[PDB]
Amino acid sequence: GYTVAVVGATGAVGAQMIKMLEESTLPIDKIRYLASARSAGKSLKFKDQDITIEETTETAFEGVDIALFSAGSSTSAKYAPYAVKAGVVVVDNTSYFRQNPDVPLVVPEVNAHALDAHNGIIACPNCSTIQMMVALEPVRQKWGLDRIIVSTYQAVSGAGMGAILETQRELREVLNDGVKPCDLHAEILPSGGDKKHYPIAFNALPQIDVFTDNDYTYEEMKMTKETKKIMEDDSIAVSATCVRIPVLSAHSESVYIETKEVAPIEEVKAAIAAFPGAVLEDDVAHQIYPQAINAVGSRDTFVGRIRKDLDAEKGIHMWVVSDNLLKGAAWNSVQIAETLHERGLVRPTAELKFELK
Amino acid sequence: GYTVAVVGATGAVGAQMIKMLEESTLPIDKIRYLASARSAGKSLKFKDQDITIEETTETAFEGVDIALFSAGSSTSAKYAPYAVKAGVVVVDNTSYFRQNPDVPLVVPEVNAHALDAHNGIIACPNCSTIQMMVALEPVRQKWGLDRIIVSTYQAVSGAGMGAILETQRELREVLNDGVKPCDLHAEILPSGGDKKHYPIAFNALPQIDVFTDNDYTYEEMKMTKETKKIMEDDSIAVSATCVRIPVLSAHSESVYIETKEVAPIEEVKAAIAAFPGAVLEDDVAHQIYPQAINAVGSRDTFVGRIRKDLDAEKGIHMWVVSDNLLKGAAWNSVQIAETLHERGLVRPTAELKFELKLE
Ligand SMILES: NC(=O)c1ccc[n+]([C@@H]2O[C@H](COP(=O)([O-])OP(=O)(O)OC[C@H]3O[C@@H](n4cnc5c(N)ncnc54)[C@H](OP(=O)(O)O)[C@@H]3O)[C@@H](O)[C@H]2O)c1
Ligand SMILES: NC(=O)c1ccc[n+]([C@@H]2O[C@H](COP(=O)([O-])OP(=O)(O)OC[C@H]3O[C@@H](n4cnc5c(N)ncnc54)[C@H](OP(=O)(O)O)[C@@H]3O)[C@@H](O)[C@H]2O)c1
Ligand SMILES: O=C(O)CCCc1cccc(C(=O)O)c1C(=O)O
Ligand SMILES: O=C(O)CCCc1cccc(C(=O)O)c1C(=O)O
Ligand code: NA
Ligand code: NA
Repeated sequence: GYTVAVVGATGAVGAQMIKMLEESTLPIDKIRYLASARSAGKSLKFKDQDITIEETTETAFEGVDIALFSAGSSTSAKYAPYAVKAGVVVVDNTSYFRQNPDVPLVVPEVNAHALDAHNGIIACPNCSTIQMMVALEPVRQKWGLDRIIVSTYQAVSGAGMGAILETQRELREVLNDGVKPCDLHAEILPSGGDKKHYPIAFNALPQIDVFTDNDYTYEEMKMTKETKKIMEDDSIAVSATCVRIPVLSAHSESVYIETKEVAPIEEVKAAIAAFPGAVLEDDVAHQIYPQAINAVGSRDTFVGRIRKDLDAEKGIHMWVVSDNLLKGAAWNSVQIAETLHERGLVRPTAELKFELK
Repeated sequence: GYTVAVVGATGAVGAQMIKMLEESTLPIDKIRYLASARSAGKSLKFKDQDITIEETTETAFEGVDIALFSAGSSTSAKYAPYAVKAGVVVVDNTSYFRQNPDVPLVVPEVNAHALDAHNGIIACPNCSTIQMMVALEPVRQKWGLDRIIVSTYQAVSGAGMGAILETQRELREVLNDGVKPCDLHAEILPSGGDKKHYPIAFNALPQIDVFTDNDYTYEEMKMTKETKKIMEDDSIAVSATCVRIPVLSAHSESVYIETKEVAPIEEVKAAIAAFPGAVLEDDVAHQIYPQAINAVGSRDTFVGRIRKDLDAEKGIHMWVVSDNLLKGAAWNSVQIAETLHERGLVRPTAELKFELKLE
């Protein structure tokens, strides 16, 4: 069996990493929980076992077979390369290594083949991107993809435990104390690292992550660049608008595509239904469509509102929802680890391709 | 001055119609508040005056110059024609008359010209459509519009007072009592008239109004059909996805357009800023963009996140926000009434062009 380390075990994603590992088939002989110095020494459960949280350091990965990193880009940048040096296979939830050509960027249902040539780090994509890939890959396979326009409806847990608590506090101030939403004080959303913070309570914030030089945010650009890498097609046109709404868990997306060939809607629905990881929830006669509150806790990605554009021959609209902490993060990561296991890819990497920092 | 009736004075739009009329320049000599049998006999303020609410009837409109209808499509269907027969000019907030070729469908900044040939009923468009037209008309004027793709983020007050109360109740049960969102009981949303109801708390519901036979909802098709009528151009391709989110007031929209000619983004920003009713809130260096919570209470429509598409030469994305009860409803209606006054258009229509529904 394996020694598995969870780096960032105490955070929003870390908690779901724990749950997904507890529910995994992976043969785990030893579990280790790693975090920052301030969590080191506390106890956290794995099933019935009490695990003592350890501080994350350059020398903490000896004996580890698989390390699941969800502690922030800076933590991955600093320590993942030392984990690889120590013989670990790293599955990284952060954005840091995603565009490195030596790093596979994987959604197992779409591009598991990219795992075979790994150099010790496999990157989990952005949550918003992952669910969109699960919905669209079965369409791309049969009729191609020319372009995507997506507008997202993103849950606050994507921004971490602090953002969840900020959202809850803000809502209670409005509902219980009668504070006007525009008068609330915020410290985290829309982006912890950016200069100004705004209320999310009763709001829709069109900013996720920080702005890039082209006036799209880094979240929007991740959707663009990660799609192209995952689907191995730089020709796919992708533009995104990423919006935070007052939902704690599960991202929803209004997705428009144009296919390369006309894709009859009944066949599109069937192709999505048949695709592993995708569940068709589409029966408008009974008001059946994907819903954030229904997706919470499920590893599947739910797709509905599927319909032809009113004018564009090859245009199709749909609604895609998944739990952003599960398929969008912890489940995608555990599924990668399970796929590595299946393929006999859990083993030390001989060549070090990642500079030690 | 005028005798003005507000039909549906007691609901979510009605409260804002009252506020907008209190703050209006319209010379009002008399106010009457009309609603259903349920509210008849109750009292409601106009400024410092107590106004007794009346049941809406066939015979309620004698002496009325202007009637603002916001009581539901059936109520407009039943009583607006009798108002017109009585000599009233009706401003109707409902969908009922919007696609009637005898009825102007007006956003005053865009197509006030359509008011001149009115036949006693002027229709206010759907709230989601109105704010989109305010944002896009200045772009259309300079560079044309070939298509629109819109995904909306709609506040619950668009579904009425009941939906507001339902949303607050649900949120309190979750936040204060620890109820799981999927265990919530809903009675109204997504659509009061439809068969099944779902929680909105911590949810996003991709259904506004009921489904039509092409699998778009009526809300989505309204954005399509109303845009084409308001802009007087059937060739504009419009497809919409309309979604309810946990916001009480102000609708937000992610709007994609393709223009006919390449529209430089800095010029687009300037054209929108310069257009009456539109305010540019677009300074990403200081994280300035429209926000529902800032839009509440303002008659203006706020536009930002303006940027070219990453691939389509003539593609532009933006973010549009307005208070759905103000520019989306009560303010657009009062602004129509003020525009009718400016143009000498508040007077009886001699020829009745609308079916009377009460034999
Ligand atoms: N805000 C604080 O002052 C504070 C205090 C204690 C803990 N934290 C951690 O950070 C989060 C605070 O809210 P959040 O929204 O930021 O959490 P979050 O994004 O949901 O989770 C961040 C996770 O990354 C870990 N992490 C952060 N820096 C690290 C480092 N240098 N080395 C190894 N692991 C690291 C955290 O462990 P740690 O828990 O050890 O940080 C935590 O498990 C907590 O979940 C908690 O995990 C923060
Ligand atoms: N332009 C837009 O986008 C827009 C936006 C929102 C609403 N609207 C229109 O306005 C309507 C009402 O919206 P709301 O949000 O104010 O709804 P609401 O909060 O539910 O209020 C409904 C109003 O309609 C009145 N009413 C109901 N049945 C009636 C009847 N048989 N006769 C006379 N009055 C009656 C109610 O009176 P009681 O209190 O006596 O029941 C109340 O004043 C909607 O159905 C829609 O057509 C348009
Ligand atoms: O808004 C959301 O739904 C969450 C986005 C996830 C996220 C949050 C902070 C930092 C990073 C990052 O590693 O850059 C990432 C990421 O791209 O995975
Ligand atoms: O819910 C929203 O945010 C927008 C829908 C407003 C609305 C609600 C019920 C009935 C009608 C209607 O008159 O059909 C209308 C309308 O189109 O004005
Ligand atoms: Na302006
Ligand atoms: Na005049």
